[PDB]
Amino acid sequence: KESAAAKFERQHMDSGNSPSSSSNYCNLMMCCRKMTQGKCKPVNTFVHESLADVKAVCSQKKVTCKNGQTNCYQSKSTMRITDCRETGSSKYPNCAYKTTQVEKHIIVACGGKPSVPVHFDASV
Amino acid sequence: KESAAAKFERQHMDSGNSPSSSSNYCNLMMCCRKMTQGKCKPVNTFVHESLADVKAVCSQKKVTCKNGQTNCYQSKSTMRITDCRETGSSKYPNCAYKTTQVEKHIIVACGGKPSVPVHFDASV
Ligand SMILES: O=c1ccn([C@@H]2O[C@H](COP(=O)(O)OP(=O)(O)O)[C@@H](O)[C@H]2O)c(=O)[nH]1
Ligand SMILES: O=c1ccn([C@@H]2O[C@H](COP(=O)(O)OP(=O)(O)O)[C@@H](O)[C@H]2O)c(=O)[nH]1
Repeated sequence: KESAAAKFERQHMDSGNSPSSSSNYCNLMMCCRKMTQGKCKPVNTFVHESLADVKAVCSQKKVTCKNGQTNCYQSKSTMRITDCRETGSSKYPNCAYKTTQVEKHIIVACGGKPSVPVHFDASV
Repeated sequence: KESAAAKFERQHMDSGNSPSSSSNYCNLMMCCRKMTQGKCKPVNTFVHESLADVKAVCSQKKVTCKNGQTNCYQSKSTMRITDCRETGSSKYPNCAYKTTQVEKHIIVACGGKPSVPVHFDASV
C-alpha cells in the first residue's frame, strides 16, 4: 500500500518543474495517458487537430504502412502534432521525454467498421 | 478490453490549440498524478519547492489542522505553489482545471517517523 508520505509527494510535490515548463508536456502526457507503465514507450505522437479531422484521414490518401500492412492513410494536409521521444538520460521508472512541436502530414492505420484510426504509423 | 479506437484516442489524441500552455498544467498534472481516476478531485495544490524545504515545515509553526487534528505545521516562509481548481465546465471523465500560480505559506499535516508531510491542509 502506498505510504502516506509517498501519497503526499504524488499529490502535492512538483519540485523539478513549473507550469511554465512547456518542454514538460511529453513527460506529463506520457504519464497521464498510461504509456510509462512497465517501461517508457520510446516514441509517441499526439495529434492536436480535432478527432473528426483525424478520423477523416481514413478516407484520404492510401499509402504503404511502415510495417507492410495495407490499411494506412496519409493526411491531405499537415497537422499540428507533438512528438514525444525518450531522452538518452531517461531511465525507468523516471521516464523523461523531449517535446517537439511539429506540423507534418500524418500516416495512420485505420480499422473497424466504420474505419477509424487504430495506429499512428509515421509523420512525413 | 480497451477497443483499438479508444486505444488510439488515449495514445495519440490531444485535440486543442495550445496543448503545452501553462494553462493546461493542472489538466496534465491532475491526470498524471492519478487524481482524476474514478472522479475529479475538485481542489489540489502542487508545491514547487524542494522536498527538503517542504519537510522542514514539520519542524516550524504548529497550527491546528482545518479538521481539528493537531499535527499541522505552517511554513515560516512563502512557497511557490500552483492551485488546481475544477472549472464549471468540468465533469468526469472529462476533468478540467484552472491553473493558478501564487506564493503563499503552506500548512501541512506531518506524520510518521521521521515526521514528514502527509496531507496538504491549506495555504495562507
Ligand atoms: O512517429 C512516430 C513513430 C512511432 N510512434 C509509435 O511508436 C510505436 C512503434 O515505434 P516505432 O515504429 O518507431 O519502432 P518499432 O516499431 O520499429 O519498434 C508505434 O506503435 C506508434 O504508436 C509514434 O507515435 N509516432
Ligand atoms: O488549498 C488546498 C485545499 C485543499 N487541498 C486538497 O483538497 C482536499 C480537501 O479539500 P478541503 O479540506 O480544503 O475541503 P473539503 O473537500 O474537505 O470540503 C485535501 O485532502 C487536500 O489534499 C489542496 O490541495 N489545497
